[PDB]
Amino acid sequence: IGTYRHVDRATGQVLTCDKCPAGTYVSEHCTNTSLRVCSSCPVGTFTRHENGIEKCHDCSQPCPWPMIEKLPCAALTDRECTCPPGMFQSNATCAPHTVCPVGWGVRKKGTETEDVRCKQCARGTFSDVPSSVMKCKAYTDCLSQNLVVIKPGTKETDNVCGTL
Amino acid sequence: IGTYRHVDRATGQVLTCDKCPAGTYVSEHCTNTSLRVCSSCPVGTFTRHENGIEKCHDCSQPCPWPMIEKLPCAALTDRECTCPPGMFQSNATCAPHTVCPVGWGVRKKGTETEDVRCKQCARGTFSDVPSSVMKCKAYTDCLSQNLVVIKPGTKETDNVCGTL
Repeated sequence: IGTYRHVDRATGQVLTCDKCPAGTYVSEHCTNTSLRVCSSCPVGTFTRHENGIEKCHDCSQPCPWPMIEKLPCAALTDRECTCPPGMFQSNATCAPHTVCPVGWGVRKKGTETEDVRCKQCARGTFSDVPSSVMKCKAYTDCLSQNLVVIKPGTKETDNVCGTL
Repeated sequence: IGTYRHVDRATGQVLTCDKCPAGTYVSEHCTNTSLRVCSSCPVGTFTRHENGIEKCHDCSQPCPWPMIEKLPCAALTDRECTCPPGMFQSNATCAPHTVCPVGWGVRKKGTETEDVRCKQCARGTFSDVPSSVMKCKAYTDCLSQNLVVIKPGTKETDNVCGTL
């Protein structure tokens, strides 16, 4: 664990104290006859690193709705805000991901910062349900089924498999 | 930040959740539509690493007197006990460092785990005060003083400097 220099109030001695670990702050500096004492950051506050400071940092303001916390305000971390799952950040706030319609599928997964990116199902694949998550699905392989295609698929529906 | 797998109670889905940072524990696991929620370790408890666990570890028992804390019980660390400054650990407890008598000096600084190690002052050095900390001190250089030695030093006293 690292150290820091401190000027001792009563004697003017410059001491080398031990740092306090992340999550605590120095509640009493060392002196020439005693170790520094660390205390844990009070609720509302944090320190991210081993430090020599006498108060913990205040955590940021609560997340503005509909945003939620992906990290809490805890001893070691400020809160960290995010658009909840299924939404992404645009400018001010959060907006629901695009829903890829039937006949389209996700090409790029939506994130907390970017929207879903849809593409038309390519030939041989289909998507039969609106979804901001699912990808185009390959047709059932009628060949390796011992069957043949009774009815072709579309970008929206699987091909239908059978015989005669 | 790392992840862990969790079996979702209601659906049996095996999800990949985000870990909770050191100092917190997982107070709600992720599900397919919501992020895991971390809470900070309650007073008395700790976690040292980013983790997926549902309770923090209990801190060890208070330090047995005359031992004191060199780390507190805080969110990120169990308490850690030490013999206070000026004492070192031997077996059961703490014992005061050796005091090097006049005519001796510290050869090796005492620690929380080992005692001071004294040596007789070597020629040209002296120590005039009992101390578990101070080293033998070189005589005042009467030459580079423009003076001469009126009275030789001993292992206990400086040489005395003057003229005629």
